Amino acid sequence: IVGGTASVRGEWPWQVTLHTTSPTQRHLCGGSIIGNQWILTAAHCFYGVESPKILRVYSGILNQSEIKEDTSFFGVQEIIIHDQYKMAESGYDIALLKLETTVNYTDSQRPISLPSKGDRNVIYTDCWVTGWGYRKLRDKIQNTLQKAKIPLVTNEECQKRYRGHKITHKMICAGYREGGKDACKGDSGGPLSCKHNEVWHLVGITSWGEGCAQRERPGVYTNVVEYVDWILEKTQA
Ligand SMILES: COC(=O)Nc1ccc(-c2ccnc([C@H](Cc3ccccc3)NC(=O)/C=C/c3cc(Cl)ccc3-n3cnnn3)c2)cc1
Ligand SMILES: *[C@@H]1O[C@H](CO)[C@@H](O)[C@H](O)[C@H]1NC(C)=O
Repeated sequence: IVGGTASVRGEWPWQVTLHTTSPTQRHLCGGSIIGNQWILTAAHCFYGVESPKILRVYSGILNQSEIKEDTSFFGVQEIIIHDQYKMAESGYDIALLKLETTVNYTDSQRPISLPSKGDRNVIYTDCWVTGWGYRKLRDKIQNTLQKAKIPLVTNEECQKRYRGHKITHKMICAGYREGGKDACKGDSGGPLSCKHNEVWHLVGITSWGEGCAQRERPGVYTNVVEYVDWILEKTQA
């Protein structure tokens, strides 16, 4: 997260850090708890992933330094990638992880609601991107989960910034026209969370952008509301 600030324990209880154990253990991507055994994340995260056996989902984590040998985690039973996915910039950048066990909800780990299909005409004005990603293009993963408040940008304005890419209605953009705050490397897969009527909704999944927090180059997120039926279909299978 560029221009982010530290989060506190229990602030983003749906946020997870997804690690790969091959060849060595490291943070791969963010994700969000959406159900008892389900994490919603980005399909692009699994490009170099051999099988679900090499993945570990860590919930209730504020600091990466808290992740050691005896740290509790959730194994992954299945990786479900949208069957139309090809590349982040062409959309369908969405995946589910079916966990090996159910998740007992606590203050440190609980699901975020999906956006309401009735809330299509909803104007979200309290949106936040979170993650352990870089603070600039050439950086390193951050120890403490970071957050940044970012405004949504219309699809029409976003399309003007990205003449070489198709910005579809299945994408949502966010960022400051004057730059400065945005997701960056290591944040993808995590949530763009909007608080509406005192309830948090998972509005976007961090997907891609041209550079990090550059002027007139908003971040591009998967528009979760456009995938509600796909998510319900796959989570009941
Ligand atoms: C010790 O462990 C480690 O060091 N771990 C560690 C270090 C680096 C990375 C990493 C590097 C590069 N890209 C990403 C992924 C893309 C990715 C590709 C393959 C697998 C996973 C993820 N893209 C983002 O995260 C976000 C991109 C992005 C998103 C928005 Cl919304 C706006 C602007 C963006 N950027 C444009 N250029 N950079 N970011 C992740 C992952 C893990
Ligand atoms: C969840 O809580 C129940 C009751 O305390 C316990 O029996 C079970 O082992 C817990 N399961 C997980 C996955 O933590």
